[PDB]
Amino acid sequence: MSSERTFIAVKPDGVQRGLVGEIIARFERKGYKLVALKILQPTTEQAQGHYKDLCSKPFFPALVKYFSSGPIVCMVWEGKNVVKSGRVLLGATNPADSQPGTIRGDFAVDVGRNVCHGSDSVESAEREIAFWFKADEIASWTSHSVSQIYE
Amino acid sequence: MSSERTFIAVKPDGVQRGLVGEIIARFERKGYKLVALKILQPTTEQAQGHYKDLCSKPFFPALVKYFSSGPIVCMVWEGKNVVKSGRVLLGATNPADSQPGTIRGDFAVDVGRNVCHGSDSVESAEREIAFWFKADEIASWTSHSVSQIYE
Amino acid sequence: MSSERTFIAVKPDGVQRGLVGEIIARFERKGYKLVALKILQPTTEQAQGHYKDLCSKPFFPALVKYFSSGPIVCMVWEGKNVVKSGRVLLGATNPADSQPGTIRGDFAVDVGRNVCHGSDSVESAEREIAFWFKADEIASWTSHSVSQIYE
Amino acid sequence: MSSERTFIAVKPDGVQRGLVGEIIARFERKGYKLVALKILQPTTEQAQGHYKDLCSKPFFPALVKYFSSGPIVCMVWEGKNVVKSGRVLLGATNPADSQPGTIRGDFAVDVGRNVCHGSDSVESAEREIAFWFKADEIASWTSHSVSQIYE
Amino acid sequence: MSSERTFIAVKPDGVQRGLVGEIIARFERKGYKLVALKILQPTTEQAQGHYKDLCSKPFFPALVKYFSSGPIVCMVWEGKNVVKSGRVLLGATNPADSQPGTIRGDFAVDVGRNVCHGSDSVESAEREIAFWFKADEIASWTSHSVSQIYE
Amino acid sequence: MSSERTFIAVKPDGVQRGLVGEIIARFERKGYKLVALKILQPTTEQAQGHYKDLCSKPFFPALVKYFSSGPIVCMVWEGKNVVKSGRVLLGATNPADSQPGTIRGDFAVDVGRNVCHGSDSVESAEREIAFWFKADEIASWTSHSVSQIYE
Ligand SMILES: Nc1ncnc2c1ncn2[C@@H]1O[C@H](COP(=O)(O)OP(=O)(O)O)[C@@H](O)[C@H]1O
Ligand SMILES: Nc1ncnc2c1ncn2[C@@H]1O[C@H](COP(=O)(O)OP(=O)(O)O)[C@@H](O)[C@H]1O
Ligand SMILES: Nc1ncnc2c1ncn2[C@@H]1O[C@H](COP(=O)(O)OP(=O)(O)O)[C@@H](O)[C@H]1O
Ligand SMILES: Nc1ncnc2c1ncn2[C@@H]1O[C@H](COP(=O)(O)OP(=O)(O)O)[C@@H](O)[C@H]1O
Ligand SMILES: Nc1ncnc2c1ncn2[C@@H]1O[C@H](COP(=O)(O)OP(=O)(O)O)[C@@H](O)[C@H]1O
Ligand SMILES: Nc1ncnc2c1ncn2[C@@H]1O[C@H](COP(=O)(O)OP(=O)(O)O)[C@@H](O)[C@H]1O
Repeated sequence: MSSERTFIAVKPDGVQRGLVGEIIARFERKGYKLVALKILQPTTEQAQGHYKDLCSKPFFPALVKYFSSGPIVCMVWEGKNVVKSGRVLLGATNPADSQPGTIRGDFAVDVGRNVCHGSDSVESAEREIAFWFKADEIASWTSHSVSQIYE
Repeated sequence: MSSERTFIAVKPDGVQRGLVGEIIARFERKGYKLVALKILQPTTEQAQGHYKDLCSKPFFPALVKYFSSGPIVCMVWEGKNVVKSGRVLLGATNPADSQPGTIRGDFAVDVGRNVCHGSDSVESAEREIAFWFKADEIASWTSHSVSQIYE
Repeated sequence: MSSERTFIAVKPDGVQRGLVGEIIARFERKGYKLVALKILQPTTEQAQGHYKDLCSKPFFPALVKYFSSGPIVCMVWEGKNVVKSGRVLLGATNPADSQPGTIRGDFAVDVGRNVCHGSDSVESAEREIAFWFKADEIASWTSHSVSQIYE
Repeated sequence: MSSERTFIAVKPDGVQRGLVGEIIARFERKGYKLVALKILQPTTEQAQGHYKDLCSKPFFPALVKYFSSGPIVCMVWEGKNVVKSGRVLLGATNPADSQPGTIRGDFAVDVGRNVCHGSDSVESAEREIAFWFKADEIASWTSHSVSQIYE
Repeated sequence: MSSERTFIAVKPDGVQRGLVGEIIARFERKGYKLVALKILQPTTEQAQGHYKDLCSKPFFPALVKYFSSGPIVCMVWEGKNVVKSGRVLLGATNPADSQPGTIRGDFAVDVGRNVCHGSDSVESAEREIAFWFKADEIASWTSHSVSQIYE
Repeated sequence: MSSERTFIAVKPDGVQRGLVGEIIARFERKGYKLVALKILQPTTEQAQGHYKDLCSKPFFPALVKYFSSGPIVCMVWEGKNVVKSGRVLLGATNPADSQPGTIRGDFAVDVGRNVCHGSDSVESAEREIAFWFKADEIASWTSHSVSQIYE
C-alpha cells in the first residue's frame, strides 16, 4: 500500500539541538520517500489546532507555548506502512520508555521535550498533512529505487 | 561455544542499495569473525535449493526469481551464539515488525524485499554453509582479540 | 558578518540517492543555522535562471534539463563565513578534484552528477536565495548555542 | 528529577577494543551531562569492593581478576532518569539477550566480557560514585542546553 | 571508461582490526560497483608475485611475510575513474602523509601497517585482478542507480 | 618513539556541544592509546600557565577567560607520531583553514571557539602533560593490538 503518507515534525528542541538531518536520514535509509518539506515557527493557533485533541490535558498550554516558540521542520513521507513504521522509528512518548535506536530513545530525555512528532494513524496523518501543507507544496516523483524496495 | 558459524547473505536488493559494508560492519563491531566471503548471482536452482523448505508457499516463485536476479553477497561468521545473535541483528521477517537498530528495521520496508538472509538455526547454518561454500573457501584464522571478546 | 547567508541545493541526484539528511547533518555539525527549506521540481525556466550566468557554456543545456528532471531540496543556511565553508563542505566542482570528507569527495563521480550546489560568493548567494525563496518562507530565529559557536 | 547521577564504567575489554568514545557519545547525544571522568587500573580490592554483592558467585574470582587487569574508564552522568535510561542504553547482562542499539547488544558477545558497567539503582549509583570518585573530582556546571532538554 | 576496474585489498591488519565493512561502505557511498570479493590467506608466493614489481627494495621481505601472515579481503570495484579515486579514498602510502577522511588518514599509523592496498594505475589493476581472481569469480551486473551516478 | 605522548584538551565549547566522545573515538580509530583523562574547570591561573608562551598577544586575555569559563576534558594519548597526527586530526588553528574530516573542519567556525587543543610539538606536549596531570593520574598499559598497528 505504497501511497500511504505520514507527517513527521522535528520540534523546536529537535531543531535547536541539530537533529533534523539525522532524523531525515533515518527515514531515507529505510526506503521512504520525502515528498514535502519546510521550516517554520508555528503560531499559537497552529500549535493549538495541531494538538487540538488534548485541550483538556493540564500540559496543553505549556505544550502549545513550547511548540510555537521556535521553528519546527515539517515533512511528509510516503511508502508502505509509513505511519506505523514512523512511530516505531520515533519511539514511545516518554523518551524514558523508548528504546535505543529510536529517535526519542537516542536523543531525548524528557517527555516534555521529545524532539519530534509523528502521525499516529492514517486518518490523523491525512489530517496533519492538510493542516500544514497546501496540496502543490507536495512534490510528486518516483524513486529510481522503488523496484528495489517493493515487490 | 566459539566455533559456531552462521551463513548471512545480503540479497539482490541489499547489494543494489549499497548495504553490504554496513551489514559487514555490524557483525565486526560485535566481535564476530568473518571466515568466508564472495559475491555471485544465484541461479534458479541455487535460489530453489536455498529456499527449498518453502516450495509450497505462493510467494516461492516470486522469491526464487528475485533471489536469482542479481548478485548476492554470502558470508560465514564465527563465534558464541552467532546464529541466534545473527537473527537478533537482522530483525523480524517483515521489516514492519522489525525494530530500529536491526538491519531489516533500519533499511527495509517490504517483507518481499528485506535485504538480507540469516540462518535460523545451527543445523540450518551448517546446511547453508555447505551449499554455498566449498570447504577451503573457508579461511581458518584466529582474531588477535579473542581474549578481549571471550573468557 | 554573522548574518551571512548561503543557498545550498541538493540536486535531483542527491535526492534520488538518499543523501538529503546526510548533507543537512553536516551543515548542522559545523554549527550553521537552517532558516529555509523546501522540496520542489524546478521548471526548465528556473533551471535557466538559476544558472543564467552560465548560458554560453557547452554543458549548459545538459545541465539545464538534468537540474529540472526531479525534485531538489533548497536550503538557506546562516552563519559566519557560511559561503566559503559551504563550498568547503561540498568540495571541488568536479568530484575528481574533491577530497574525502567533503560531500562530493565521499559521494560523487561525475561532474554532471555532483549531488549538491552551493553559492560561490556572497553576491551569488543573495541572488539565488531571493531567486528561490519568498520573504515569508524564511525563518528567523536565534540558536541557543550562538555563544558556543561565535566569539 | 535532573540532579540524579549514575556511574558508568567502560571495562578492560571495552577500553582495549576502542569503545570509550562511542559510549561517551551515546550518552551525550541523549542529553546527559558528564560531570566526572578518569581512566585507571582497578586493584584487586577495588575490583572486589566494586562487585562486593556477588562474592558468593562462582564467577566472582574470574570477574575480579578480569576487572583489575587493565584500565577502565569511570564516568558519572547527570539528568532525569539517568540511572534507568543508563541501563536501557547498556543492554541486558548477557550480550546475547541484548538488543541491537544497546552498547552490549552492538559490541559484545559473551556475558563474561560485556564491555561496560552501569549502576542498577539510585542508591547503588550513589554508592559507586563515592567509591571511585572523591567529591571535588566532580565538576559542577550547567549545560547551555538544559532548557532544550528539560521543561 | 565506465568499465574501468580496480583491485582493493584489505590487508591482514585491516581484517584483524574490524575495518572490512568500513572500507566496503566507503566505496559504495562514492557510487562504485562491487563485482568480486573474497577472503583467503595469501601464500608467500602470492605475496611475492603480488608485489614482484618491488622485489629489489629493503622493506620487501618484511612486506612479503606480513601480507601472508593472515587473511586479507580482495575486491574488485567497477566504475568511472575508480583507480585514481580508490587511491584517493585510501590516502597516501605512508599514513603520516594521509589526510583525515581517507582510510589511512583515519585508521593507520605505520607505513608497515597501512590497512589496505589499491592499484596504482590501470595496467597494475589489470595485472592484480587477473592475478588474484579467476574469470568465473567475477560478477557482472548493472547497478540500478547507474543514471544517478553517471552523466 | 612508540612512547611519544600528546596532550589533547577538549575546550569548554567542545564539552558544551556534546563533542567529547566524538574526539575520543577519532583518536582511538587511528590506533592511539588513551592513558589519562579527566574533567575539571581550569582556574584563570591554569589558563595563564597553560598558555604562558602566548601572554604578549592581543587575544590572550579573551583566550584566558574563555578557557576557564567551563569544564574542559584533558587527555593524554600515546603512540608513534601522535603529536603531529593529533594536530592533523584537529586541523588548522583557525577553522577557516581546516579541511572537512578534521575535528575543526567538521565542527568549528571561530578561531575563538575551536573546540579542542593539541600540543604543537614534543617539548610542548611534555610541558602541558606534566602541567595538567600528576604522575599517579597516568595509566600505563599495553594495547592488545600493538602488533596490528606498529611495524
Ligand atoms: N505527561 C506529559 N507532560 C508534558 N508533556 C506531554 C505529556 N504527554 C505528552 N506531552 C507532550 O505532548 C505531545 C503529544 O502527546 P501524545 O499525542 O499523547 O504523544 P505522541 O507525540 O507520542 O503521539 C508529546 O509528544 C509531548 O511533547
Ligand atoms: N508473506 C511473504 N511475501 C513475500 N515474500 C516472503 C513472505 N514471507 C517470506 N518471504 C520471502 O521469503 C524469505 C524467507 O522467509 P522465512 O525463512 O520464513 O523468513 P526469514 O528470512 O526471516 O528466516 C523472506 O525473507 C522474504 O524474502
Ligand atoms: N566542464 C563541465 N562538463 C560537464 N558538466 C559540467 C562542467 N562544469 C560544470 N558542469 C555542471 O554544471 C555545474 C556548473 O557550475 P560551476 O560554476 O561550474 O561550479 P559549482 O557547482 O562548483 O558552483 C556543476 O555543478 C555541474 O553539474
Ligand atoms: N554467568 C556469568 N558468568 C561470568 N560472568 C558474569 C556472569 N554474570 C555476571 N557476570 C559478570 O558480572 C558482572 C556483574 O553482574 P550483574 O551485576 O548481575 O550484571 P550487570 O553488570 O548487568 O548489572 C557482569 O556484568 C559480568 O561481567
Ligand atoms: N619506505 C618503506 N618502509 C617500510 N615499509 C614500506 C615502505 N614503503 C612501502 N612499504 C610497505 O609496502 C607497500 C608498498 O607499496 P608502494 O608502491 O610503496 O605504495 P601503495 O601501497 O601506496 O601502492 C606499502 O603499502 C607498505 O605496507
Ligand atoms: N588571531 C587570533 N584571534 C583570536 N583568537 C585566537 C587567534 N589565534 C589564536 N586564538 C585562540 O587562541 C588559541 C591559540 O593557540 P595557537 O598557537 O595560536 O594554535 P593551536 O590552538 O592550533 O595550537 C587558539 O586555539 C584560539 O582559540
